[PDB]
Amino acid sequence: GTRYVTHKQLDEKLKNFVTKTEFKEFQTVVMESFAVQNQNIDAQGEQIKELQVEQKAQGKTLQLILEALQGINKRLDNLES
Amino acid sequence: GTRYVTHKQLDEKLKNFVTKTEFKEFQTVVMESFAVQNQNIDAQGEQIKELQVEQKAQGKTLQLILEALQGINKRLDNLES
Amino acid sequence: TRYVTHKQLDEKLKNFVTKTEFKEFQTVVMESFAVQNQNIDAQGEQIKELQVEQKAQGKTLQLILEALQGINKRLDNLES
Repeated sequence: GTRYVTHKQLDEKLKNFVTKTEFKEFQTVVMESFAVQNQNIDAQGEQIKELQVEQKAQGKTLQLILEALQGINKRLDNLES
Repeated sequence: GTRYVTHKQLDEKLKNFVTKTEFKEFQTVVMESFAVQNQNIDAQGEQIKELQVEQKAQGKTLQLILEALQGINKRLDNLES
Repeated sequence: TRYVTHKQLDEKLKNFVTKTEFKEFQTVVMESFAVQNQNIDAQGEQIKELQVEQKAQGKTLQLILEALQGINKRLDNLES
């Protein structure tokens, strides 16, 4: 086994290398991990979009209120001294 | 013996394979990175929840204002006959 | 035999992951984390935007509440 590699020497060498079995096993764990986190990230993006629309709606309502207050103040001043 | 692998050819061939050490290091950094992301994603989830509560709270305030404005307008209608 | 043939070696290494396969996956994982960071940063910005808008509107709402107080007083004067 001095010039060429023997089966015992190869097996011994291969003890320190990664098998396809181990590699693929880990790949599935990683892919499923990204899947669950990304699903959470997407769900939160959805909640944000929902908040954004309501925030604009509220800003619209507020603007209306500010106008109404101006009208109320004009009517009050109209009856004032 | 020309059909056999020499020690040098084995070493060269193994240059293109992964050691358990390299793989374990990668696994750890990856799983550990997912942990960090979990912290980040959950933190934003909590920030979103707080935005939701505040938006709902302010929405209620807006409705109270809307109710107030109508009562005012009626008191003004009565004053203006 | 007891010596490894070129073919036997090839056959055996087929059950081990190649450096190229591994490197490809590693790059894919790291770039995927990069994308998550991209989206997390973007959503963080949207969150900050909403936080800023809410604080602002919160201020205005309180002012409005006060304004209604002064309006009710003016009305009471005109009626009560």
